[PDB]
Amino acid sequence: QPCYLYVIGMVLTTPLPDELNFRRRKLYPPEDTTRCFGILTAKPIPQIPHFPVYTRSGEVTISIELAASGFMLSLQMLELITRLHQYIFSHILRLEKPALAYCVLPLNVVSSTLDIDFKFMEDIEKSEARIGIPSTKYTKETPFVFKLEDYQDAVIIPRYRNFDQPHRFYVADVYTDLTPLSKFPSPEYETFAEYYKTKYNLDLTNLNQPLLDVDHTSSRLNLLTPLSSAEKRKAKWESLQNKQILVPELCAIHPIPASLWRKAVCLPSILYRLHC
RNA sequence: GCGAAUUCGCUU
RNA sequence: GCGAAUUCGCUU
Repeated sequence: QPCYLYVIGMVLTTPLPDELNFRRRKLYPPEDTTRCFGILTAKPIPQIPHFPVYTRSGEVTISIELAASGFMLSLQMLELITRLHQYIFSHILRLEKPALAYCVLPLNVVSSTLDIDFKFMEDIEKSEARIGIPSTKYTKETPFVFKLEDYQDAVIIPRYRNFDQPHRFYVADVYTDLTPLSKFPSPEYETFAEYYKTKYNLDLTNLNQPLLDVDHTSSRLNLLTPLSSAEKRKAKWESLQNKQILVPELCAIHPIPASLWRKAVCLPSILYRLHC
C-alpha cells in the first residue's frame, strides 16, 4: 500500500506583542529552523484551510501541504517511524491521547527540500538521554567541559532529582558572568556550589562554568485559542520554576532540540483540528 | 505540577 | 464525584 507524506507547515505570522510577553521570553519563529514535523498516512488528507495555533512566541499559521505520494516504505522503516510517533506523545509530551493522522514524523532538508529525517530518528534511539537521565563520570582528572554550542538550542534536565519523571527545561539564557561560585539567591547558602554540596552532596569538577536561565517546557493541550485559586498556585510555581538558575555540569542535554520541542507542543491541537 | 490543612456550594 | 475560597510544604 502506497504512502502519502504531508508537511505540517508552521510560520509565525503575528509575533507576541510586548504588552503580552509577561514571561519576557525571546520569540522563536518556527520557520527559522528546517527540522519540523510531517504526517505519513495511507489515505489522502482532505484539503483543509490554514488555521492558527497560539504559541508562546505568538500566533503561528498551520498549513498541511503534500510533500510526496505514491511511494513505498519497508517494514523496518515503518516500524522505526511508528516507534518515534509513539515516543513523541508518550515521552516528549507525556500524553495518552494525541488528538485531545496515522504517523507524525520529523522532516528535514537534504538543500531546501523536505524529506523524512531517518538519521534524526536513529540518533534519538541511540541517545542515552532518550528517556531519563544518562550516566556521567566527571572527576578532577576527567572534568566536565562546558561547550556553549551544546546549549544554544537545548532542552535540559537536572541529573540529581525527579528520576521517575524528570523536569525538562528550555535553556533560556547563558549567564557568562556567573559561576558555581557566584552568590546563592537564598542566604542559607553562600554559593551555588555549596548549595548543591549541602543539599545533594554533589561535587563540581568545573568551577569556571557559566550558569543557565531556564524556561519550563510544559504547555497546555489545546492551543487553538489564545482565575482560580488553583491556577494562581500553578502560575506561582511556574514563575519559581522559571527563576531557577541551573549548573550545566549538573544537567543532561535532551536529544530533542529546543526548536523542535517548541513545534512538538502544537501537535495535539493540530491532530485534533484534523480529526474534526 | 506533586502534596497538606481549614471552610463553603451542588444530590434527597 | 463536580466546583469555590483561604493558608502551608517541595524547586534556585
